[PDB]
Amino acid sequence: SHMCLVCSDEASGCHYGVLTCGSCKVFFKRAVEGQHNYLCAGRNDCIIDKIRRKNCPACRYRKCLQAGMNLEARKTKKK
Amino acid sequence: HMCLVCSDEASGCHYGVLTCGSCKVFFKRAVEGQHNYLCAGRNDCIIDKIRRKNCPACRYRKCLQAGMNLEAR
DNA sequence: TAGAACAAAATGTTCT
DNA sequence: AAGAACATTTTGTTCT
Ligand SMILES: [Br-]
Ligand SMILES: [Zn+2]
Ligand SMILES: [Zn+2]
Ligand SMILES: [Zn+2]
Ligand SMILES: [Zn+2]
Repeated sequence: SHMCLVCSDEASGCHYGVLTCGSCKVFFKRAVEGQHNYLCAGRNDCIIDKIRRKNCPACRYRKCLQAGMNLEARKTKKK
Repeated sequence: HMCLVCSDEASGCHYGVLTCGSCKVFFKRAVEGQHNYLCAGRNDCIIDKIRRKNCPACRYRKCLQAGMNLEAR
């Protein structure tokens, strides 16, 4: 267990509840805090991996949610 | 009137094709620079004004296929 | 019409 | 672990 669950690159730790690399960490934070009105140019199942994760922010963010990322994971594991 | 690659607003005829300024500039960069664009779908993404930034592989392919060529005039 | 430059958006890394 | 600040990459506009 040492892979990012969103893009399958090398995980750098748990962030927002999920083992992810640092790039998905800050992507998710930015997506959750701001606008994430993204539009898939395919069929909403683009392949999110180390080279292609730049391609589709819409599917990357759905992959984050699917993997379970959530901003209040910190205060969550406190319960 | 409208870009042949991404359906944005065509600014004129660039490298052989009626394209927009985004696509014009994207095209030169694609062929001159070196990157390896890989499609994350099915090699058939939708390239419109918003989605053109998502898949440079498909955008680039659309460019070539629409006849864009650095050598034209 | 093409380039250059400039500017902005989107992604990723370091935190001596 | 979470997040700021820094840094890069990628895209788009404008002014030659
Ligand atoms: Br920078
Ligand atoms: Zn990742
Ligand atoms: Zn997608
Ligand atoms: Zn275009
Ligand atoms: Zn594509």
